[PDB]
Amino acid sequence: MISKEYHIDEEVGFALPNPQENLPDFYNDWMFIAKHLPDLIESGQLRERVEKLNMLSIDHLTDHKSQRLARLVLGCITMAYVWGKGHGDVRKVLPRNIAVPYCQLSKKLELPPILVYADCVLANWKKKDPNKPLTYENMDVLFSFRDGDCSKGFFLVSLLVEIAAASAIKVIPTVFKAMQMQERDTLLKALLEIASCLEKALQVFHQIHDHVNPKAFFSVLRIYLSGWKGNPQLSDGLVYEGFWEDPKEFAGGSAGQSSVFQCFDVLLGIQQTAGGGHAAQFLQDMRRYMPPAHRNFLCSLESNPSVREFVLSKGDAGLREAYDACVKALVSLRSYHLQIVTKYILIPASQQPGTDLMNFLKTVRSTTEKSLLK
Ligand SMILES: O=C(Nc1ccc(F)cc1)C1(c2ccc(-c3ccc(C4CC4)nc3)cc2)COC1
Repeated sequence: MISKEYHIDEEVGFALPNPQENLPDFYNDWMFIAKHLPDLIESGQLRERVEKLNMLSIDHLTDHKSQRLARLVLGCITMAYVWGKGHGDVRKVLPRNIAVPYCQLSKKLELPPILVYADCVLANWKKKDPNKPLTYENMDVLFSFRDGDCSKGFFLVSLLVEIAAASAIKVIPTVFKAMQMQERDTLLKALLEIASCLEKALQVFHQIHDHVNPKAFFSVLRIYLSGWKGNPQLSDGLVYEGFWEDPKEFAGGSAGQSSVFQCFDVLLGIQQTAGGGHAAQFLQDMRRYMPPAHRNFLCSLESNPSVREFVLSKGDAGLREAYDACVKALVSLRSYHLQIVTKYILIPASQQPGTDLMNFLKTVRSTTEKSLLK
């Protein structure tokens, strides 16, 4: 058993199970905007609309799911407001009527006031048919930015990979129990199962091509996911009017915000967040952009003993082969993510009349390769 305090689902892992679609009536003015962003942005009514909103309390967002749906709604509106039509005409100040509730809600959920992976992937989905299984074809996102933005493809394939890797997450207790009870055969079986789920996760990742378009992604969706930390477009950051007197920098959406993106590297003793390098700094900093229960989960993995030391100590080819099966699977995932960045960011950028992400991932991959045993 993984503790329920870590918010991990048997079926969907780190994803929020059955995310709420609708808010209470008190927040109808937020939902009218968030549900109609494609029209409200393409006609320039979005910015004016947000300015005409009253400042609403967060006291009526009672349960976790409602609070998370609101974080998604406000996060998407914040991005839509800041970036507008997404042609470099930017807002350096977020209006108090939306800033105050978003910042208060954010502090309550222990997340930064900006759209993160946990919002727009982990909570931004529904099933069409509850009886049918979790396939792309039985699924939809709750919110989008623009028509043709491929948010469905981008978020749902991302989500499907998260789900696929969650099959391994439930093996992790088996892994730690087998070490302390010195159960070689159990540990071997666990590591081969983990390798198998990450192999499946990669096959799932292939769907990205079927549902996402390079032009659309680069020109449109990338812009809406962009944040304001070390971004020339908002040099000093964003002003959360009525909450902070001074502007504040926050990072945009990133796969590094996925707890699955990190947790196996941790489990397998791949010291990604050790180094003192930019990649190690980035990964650690993104733990603050994950929900608190999830970042706690990563922390408890780190506190448990080292799987890598355990395998190394034993002089056991079979265990080393199973540990390496897992390492190989992660390498492949990194390699694949790089091909996606190449097709969807590098090449489109070149046609415009990526590099930092490439170098970031090359380092992560290289650190992974160097963790192989044989
Ligand atoms: O960028 C991505 N989604 C993304 C979504 C929302 C954002 F706000 C920002 C980004 C993509 C991606 C998806 C999964 C991984 C991934 C998941 C697990 C692992 C295992 C190895 C640990 N590896 C990779 C990497 C990227 C989708 O296509 C690119």
